[PDB]
Amino acid sequence: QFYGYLSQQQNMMQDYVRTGTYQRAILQNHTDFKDKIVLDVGCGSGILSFFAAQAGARKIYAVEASTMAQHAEVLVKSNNLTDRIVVIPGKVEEVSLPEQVDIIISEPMGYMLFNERMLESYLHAKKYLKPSGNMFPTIGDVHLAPFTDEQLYMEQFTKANFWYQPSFHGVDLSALRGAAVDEYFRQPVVDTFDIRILMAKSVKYTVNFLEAKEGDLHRIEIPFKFHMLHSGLVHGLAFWFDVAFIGSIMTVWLSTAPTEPLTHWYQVRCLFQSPLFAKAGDTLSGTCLLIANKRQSYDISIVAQVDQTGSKSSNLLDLKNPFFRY
Amino acid sequence: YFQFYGYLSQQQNMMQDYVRTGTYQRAILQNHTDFKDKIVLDVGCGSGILSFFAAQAGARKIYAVEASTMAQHAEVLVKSNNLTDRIVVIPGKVEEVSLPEQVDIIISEPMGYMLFNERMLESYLHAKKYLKPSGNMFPTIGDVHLAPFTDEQLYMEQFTKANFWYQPSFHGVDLSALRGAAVDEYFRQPVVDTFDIRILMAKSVKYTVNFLEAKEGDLHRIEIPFKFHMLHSGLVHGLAFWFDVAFIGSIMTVWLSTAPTEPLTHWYQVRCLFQSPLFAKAGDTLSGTCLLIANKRQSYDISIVAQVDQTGSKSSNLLDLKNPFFRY
Ligand SMILES: CCc1ccncc1CNCCCCSC[C@H]1O[C@@H](n2ccc3c(N)ncnc32)[C@H](O)[C@@H]1O
Ligand SMILES: CCc1ccncc1CNCCCCSC[C@H]1O[C@@H](n2ccc3c(N)ncnc32)[C@H](O)[C@@H]1O
Repeated sequence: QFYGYLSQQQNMMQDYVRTGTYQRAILQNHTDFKDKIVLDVGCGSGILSFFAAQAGARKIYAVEASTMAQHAEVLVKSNNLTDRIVVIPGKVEEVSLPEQVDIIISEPMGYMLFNERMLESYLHAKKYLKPSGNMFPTIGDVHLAPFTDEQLYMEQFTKANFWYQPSFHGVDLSALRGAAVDEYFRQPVVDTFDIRILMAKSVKYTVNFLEAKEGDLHRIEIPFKFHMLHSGLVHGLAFWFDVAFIGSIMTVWLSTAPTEPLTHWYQVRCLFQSPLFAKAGDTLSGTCLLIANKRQSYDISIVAQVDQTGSKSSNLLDLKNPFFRY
Repeated sequence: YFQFYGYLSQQQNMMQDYVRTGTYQRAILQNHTDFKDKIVLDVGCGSGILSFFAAQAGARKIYAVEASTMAQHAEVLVKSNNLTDRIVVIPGKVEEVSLPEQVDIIISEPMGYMLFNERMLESYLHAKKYLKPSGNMFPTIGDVHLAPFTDEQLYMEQFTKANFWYQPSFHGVDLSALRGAAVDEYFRQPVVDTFDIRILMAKSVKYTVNFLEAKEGDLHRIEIPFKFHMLHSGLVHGLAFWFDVAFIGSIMTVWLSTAPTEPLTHWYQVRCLFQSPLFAKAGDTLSGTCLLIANKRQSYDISIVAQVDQTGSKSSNLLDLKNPFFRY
């Protein structure tokens, strides 16, 4: 229902970097839309389907599982486009298209790209794509980089140490302190930061939406080896994402990087249980394993070590309970 | 819900409300004779804090019932506080568990926004199947207060939002057909924040639920009639709601107030705007009905009808306590 509120649709429609970038990607690639058949997966209010119609699309199937499909239908009648935009209420996995499409368009990106698991519906929809058909967005780049943030690490313990007291109104809470720390460290942090907390150049993990299958997103293994630019304590990994619309005329990027004006995706940070001392020139190696979970999110398993010392840390986070710290 | 209250962070958030936790402890300890050597039921005990207060008051036995995974953390604190002989955590819904015996007193903190939100009072009232005749409830009564308010800033903040949907060319697209649906959605949102008491245009009307007498089914449909003698002239933008609970013990009555004349709590106050404000004069009477109907989303469909009796000026709103506006 969350996406079923006009207020929620307004917040994303009003977001210029999101909505304006999609319009630019589509209108500046008019040859990928001029007289084509289009699928808009999770169209919400239908704004992306209108942009395709502005670019000259012959037919646009606009699929929406929420009751927003009803409001999208009103906008298409109201905009005199019932001949070119057909709104199909229901799940993209369960509806019927009358024909194969030239191009699929969607805004399925969650926090850290993968959160909400909508990329699975986007990829599922390629059963409707013509061989040599296009995907907008075409690729997603997930960037991860080690960060130092003593204050963000220490505040976990400030919060958890609420339980480390022998007489909260006469009650010894101290037996729960360990569980409270564990629960706080299992929360990915959604907020932004100064790029100078980054201790190494990002590693990039690329999903090619033309090639990737639905099941590819159930388990995402991101090996990393960071060459440390700075000496300090590594508190965790920072995550962001770019997507590219690779059209016939040009590639348009939507970036959520900390070097770009802040978006409503912010960036995501996952703390280590224990920070790792690295000197500039050291290598920090390990694996980030994203495992799709039953709460339309991911279990995040990180293991990392400073190769030169053998110092090792890990964390297990659930992207379903993020801490909005902004 | 059985997830949300399942987080230690959420338990810490609530325990850290000192007015909430301190008033509960004061109600129980200053009424220790209502607990001493008695059998207690704590409905939805979370971390177990009210069961500990009952144990401090000298309760012989306390059944602490909890549906969420928080039940396991409560059992850890009962062992670490050496009260295994006094507090018995019973995992599950108070509707579906068996207790070995009837209780002298039920305790709970089941109050949501506007008292009724989250519909936990139904489980609190259900629990009375376990209450001995001449058993007590803590809290014993809930007083819902409503008063008409004026707030032009608040009214316009919300029209500033809906008028997004009046645009006939948003990136070339005509949104105006949805203007009506947007206004209704935005004005369905109860506003959760505090305010200065000088925005109130009349003395509050009080609606009293007696938890000793009420039946679970009584909370499916709640009809609150009101008649305000207006003390100021101006635009009524809606009704402000708050609530007190009273712990009516054998030694004293202790009140927990979320009144705007009182220290702020995590309950704040709740305002239900009218789509069109009502002009009234000092001395006019503003009457009508707040009707609360229980929905499948563990909440209420709220209908408010209000009229200035002297003019026939009448206003409506439907409100969706499922989609509050947290303005604070
Ligand atoms: C906070 C991240 C963020 C930050 C900034 N700006 C935006 C965002 C959110 N980006 C989109 C994430 C993806 C969320 S779902 C997008 C749309 O798809 C619909 N749906 C859901 C399932 C489904 C299905 N199987 N078949 C068809 N439709 C389906 C939803 O009802 C919704 O309208
Ligand atoms: C901070 C004050 C505040 C301010 C603003 N708004 C809300 C609040 C919270 N006030 C309590 C509302 C009541 C929330 S539920 C309270 C506890 O009861 C548990 N449960 C739920 C159903 C149930 C059942 N059938 N049988 C036993 N247990 C049950 C929950 O798992 C939870 O631990």
